[PDB]
Amino acid sequence: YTAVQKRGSVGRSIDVNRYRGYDELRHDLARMFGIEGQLEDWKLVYVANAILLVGDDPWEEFVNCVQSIKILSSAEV
Repeated sequence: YTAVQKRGSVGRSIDVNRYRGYDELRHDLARMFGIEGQLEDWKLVYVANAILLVGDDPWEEFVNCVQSIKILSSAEV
């Protein structure tokens, strides 16, 4: 299972394989942190220890590589 953290919010743990792909994951995470509809452009990043943007890799490699997920503000990057 995989930590997701967002500053000022209590963190959550998800099992990424419960998703078909990135579109399901963005929605579900947006809802969970009471920011519905604000993750289509706030950055959704994950960590391999380099920090990368979620969505570039193939899904299948992503689920096998991801250790942590964060939701970063424009200000935290």
